[PDB]
Amino acid sequence: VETFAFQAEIAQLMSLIINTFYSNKEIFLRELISNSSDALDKIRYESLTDPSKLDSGKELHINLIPNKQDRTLTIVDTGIGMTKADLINNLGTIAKSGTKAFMEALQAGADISMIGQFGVGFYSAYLVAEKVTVITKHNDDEQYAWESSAGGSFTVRTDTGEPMGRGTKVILHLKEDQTEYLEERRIKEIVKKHSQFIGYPITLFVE
Ligand SMILES: O=C1OCC/C=C/CC/C=C/C(=N/OCC(=O)N2CCCCC2)Cc2c(Cl)c(O)cc(O)c21
Repeated sequence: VETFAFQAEIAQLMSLIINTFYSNKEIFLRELISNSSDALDKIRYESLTDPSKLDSGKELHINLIPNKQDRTLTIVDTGIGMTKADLINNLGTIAKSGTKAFMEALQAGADISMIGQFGVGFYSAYLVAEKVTVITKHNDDEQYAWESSAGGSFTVRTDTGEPMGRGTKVILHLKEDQTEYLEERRIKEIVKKHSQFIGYPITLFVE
């Protein structure tokens, strides 16, 4: 297991998301579904020029899996996934400009729900989660687990859990007072409100 420090501005964004008083937390689900949709668009796009990219799985979909016993909400997609370099470096690098644009916009009157307009909507997960684990598999690399409870650092390790073929699984370890996002009717409401036109099937698993 390797420990990395977030780029400073990203550590600052996560402190802001964690510490700002902001009741409209439900948007985190829209943002992560949107990220899954964008990851699915990428492998679909690349597959048109190279059909061998779907050898790791043709199905393009999103599953929502709540688990009251683990207090986890898991978003699973079969999109393009992330390499080790993606996890540690690339996405963080890309997110620098968006994080700065976002912080400035919040200075000028925007609110937290607008985060996804800046390409950094993943960090809205920390509105509801004390810890986030991401398992991912990209066609060009092995399976990895990334994890952070914020505080300025994250870790990455090889994952030898059940193999996933290709894609990303985001595991939201929910804060004690956010267990409403484990409820079936709450999840349906929010998907209906915010993610009505996503062009992949979203399956809400029940308990
Ligand atoms: O694999 C994913 O994107 C790969 C293709 C890129 C698509 C554009 C949408 C952005 C998505 C993401 N931005 O990450 C922000 C980030 O630095 N870190 C650290 C590494 C762990 C993931 C979060 C990662 C991602 C997220 Cl977050 C997701 O909820 C679903 C996903 O399928 C993917």
